[PDB]
Amino acid sequence: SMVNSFSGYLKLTDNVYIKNADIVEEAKKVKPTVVVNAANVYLKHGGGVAGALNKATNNAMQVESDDYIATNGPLKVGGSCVLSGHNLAKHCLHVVGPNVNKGEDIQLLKSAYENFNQHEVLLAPLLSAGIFGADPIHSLRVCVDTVRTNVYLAVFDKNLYDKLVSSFL
Ligand SMILES: O=C(O)[C@@H]1CCC[C@@H]1c1cccc2[nH]ncc12
Repeated sequence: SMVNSFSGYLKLTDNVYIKNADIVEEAKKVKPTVVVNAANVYLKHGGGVAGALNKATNNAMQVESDDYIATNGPLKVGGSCVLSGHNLAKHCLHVVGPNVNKGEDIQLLKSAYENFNQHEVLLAPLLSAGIFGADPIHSLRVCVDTVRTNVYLAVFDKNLYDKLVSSFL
């Protein structure tokens, strides 16, 4: 009964909010209906956000994900799937942003964010940021220009959070 209890976010637009927070700790506190994972097409949750979310589930997310890939095959870059949220959320929306460190087309970042519009409210990281190699300022731009549903962005590093907020407007 205290689900989606987001607290302390700064409003960027009518529907995009941001906080300097650890997304795993935020998921455990606010009990969101949906937490977004920064996934790859094989749902191999090794590093960055995906490795942290999987570790918090004691590898249950990876076991479920490997079964999903055995049944369905890999996702597309820009695509997503809904799986269990385990101890983090009702659901995990695994979204595949382009990985610039693999030379993937940054133009697929808009298609990746469009997955968010299928959910009324989400706790999310910035897609294609961090270990995926895209400029986080650009990822925030594409997020605010694409997502229309209510998205709560968790940015771990205070210094990156300050750069994103300070430069947004
Ligand atoms: O080699 C990698 O980068 C990892 C290791 C496990 C397989 C995975 C992978 C293979 C091919 C394409 C990929 N795109 N995002 C991940 C990915």
